[PDB]
Amino acid sequence: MVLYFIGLGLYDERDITVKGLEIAKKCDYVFAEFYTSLMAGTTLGRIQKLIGKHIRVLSREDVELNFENIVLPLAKENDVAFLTPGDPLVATTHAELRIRAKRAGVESYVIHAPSIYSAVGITGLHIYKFGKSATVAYPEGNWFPTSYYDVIKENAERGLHTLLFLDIKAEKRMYMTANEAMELLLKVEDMKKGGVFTDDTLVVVLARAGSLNPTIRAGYVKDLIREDFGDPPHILIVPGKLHIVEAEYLVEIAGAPREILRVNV
Amino acid sequence: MVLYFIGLGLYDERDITVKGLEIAKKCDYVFAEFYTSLMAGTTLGRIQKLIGKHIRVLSREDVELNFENIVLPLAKENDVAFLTPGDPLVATTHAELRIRAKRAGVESYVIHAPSIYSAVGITGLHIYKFGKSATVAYPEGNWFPTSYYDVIKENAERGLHTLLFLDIKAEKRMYMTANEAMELLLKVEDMKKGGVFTDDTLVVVLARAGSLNPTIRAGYVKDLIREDFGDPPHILIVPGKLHIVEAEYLVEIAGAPREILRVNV
Ligand SMILES: Nc1ncnc2c1ncn2[C@@H]1O[C@H](CSCC[C@H](N)C(=O)O)[C@@H](O)[C@H]1O
Repeated sequence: MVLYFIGLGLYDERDITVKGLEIAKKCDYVFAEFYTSLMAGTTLGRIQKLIGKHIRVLSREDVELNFENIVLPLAKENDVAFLTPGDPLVATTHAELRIRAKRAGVESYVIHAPSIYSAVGITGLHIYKFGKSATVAYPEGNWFPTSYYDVIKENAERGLHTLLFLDIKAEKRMYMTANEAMELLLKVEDMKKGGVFTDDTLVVVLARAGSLNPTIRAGYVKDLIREDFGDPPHILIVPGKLHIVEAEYLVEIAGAPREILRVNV
Repeated sequence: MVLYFIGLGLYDERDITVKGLEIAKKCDYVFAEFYTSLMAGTTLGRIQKLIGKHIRVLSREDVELNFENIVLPLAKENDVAFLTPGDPLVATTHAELRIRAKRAGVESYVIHAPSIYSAVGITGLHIYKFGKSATVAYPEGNWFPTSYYDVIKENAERGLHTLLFLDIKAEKRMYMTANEAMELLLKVEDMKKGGVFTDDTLVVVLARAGSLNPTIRAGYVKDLIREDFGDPPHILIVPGKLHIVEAEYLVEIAGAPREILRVNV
């Protein structure tokens, strides 16, 4: 007689918290969605094995349109869990699902898990210096999203870093790479011409955070735009003005050009 | 030859990930630091019991001054773990420790865990709308730091939310409460008169994130400044203009007054 929103973490089934695992193991029914993000290091089977329960996977439509018809009814007389990649309430609209739970008379609890939003700390960039975030969405038809460009501009002007979540089309198995994101940004630049994103812009790419050997790379767009960062998921970051210690880390750990060590105070 | 940076998560001994626990159990030596923050819902003893390894606690000086003399030597010929509250490398000073490892010829890997930086998603506020973050420091003597006030001003005027980490005297285990933080901000306002923080400002308090029963409250300073939010730790957020969905969550889940639907959206 309760609904748990449990995050599964960044990369594989072991990124779930012990708390989340112990609770999931005792739930009567377990649901999950895998369209908000990509866990490149595991499979449904491995997750099912770990929690020792059958997992019913829901599609975006099942959730957004029928969460209260598929999940909530069972949570009224059973302990139910709803699993999601990363943290269930980060860069998703799942928070609203707690309201549906309330109105249906179902108490809900949230169990957090490692999120890419904080995992970016592994790039060596100070977390507090990250400003507003944005998502680079695939253009479709005659529609070419550009809001993310303005976010970079606004943050950069304040000396803040910009985290760019990359698009995902789970049902089509399409995961935007940092390369594709850079290509899109260069096109927006040509259009708006704000000097925000060019071949000389310093960027940082983090691929498969959560794995033991994620790809962490820093350098100029002109040099990284055609580099292989390995399998998805990928995230792209456009740093603002760097502290010397941030630059040192990018050079030593992310292989950035040693010239960035010479910051322009 | 290997050093593992392992996050302990948000609140108690079960907030570590399954991955972190299993790796920690297999390490020859386990170190930990509790100066960047504390784990309020557990004890060193309960953490040791779960990991089944003796844990050597390091002070800020041990790490900042002697990390390469205390931890790295053992990591040269053994598998060593370095536990930290939250997500490793969110704390600004942690990143450079990976450079020390490199310099010492020691491999290092990061095992993530939930961080309050991403856990604030439980407030219903969209993660992408959070801007620069800041820490409210206790004033003392003739020193009255106020940079955090400016951070709120710059975020808010851009329509962004501001995450305020509250001061903590780790060694002394003393936590700044959201109440104390509100009183401080009102004092700074009286001095700067920027119209940034007043009795009419809408704030959100998140207490004991990670716990199954965190306190999540939203309302105007005039009404929350003397409210009891429960045991530490406390986090204070000053949201910017709200999306209606954010507001409805604050009302339905955080007990915010209906007034926010018309005044703060
Ligand atoms: N392990 C990982 N490595 C790199 N990027 C990741 C990632 N996990 C998620 N992302 C990024 O974030 C996007 C999903 S947004 C959903 C995020 C999730 N709730 C969380 O807490 O992490 C992906 O398309 C990708 O750009």
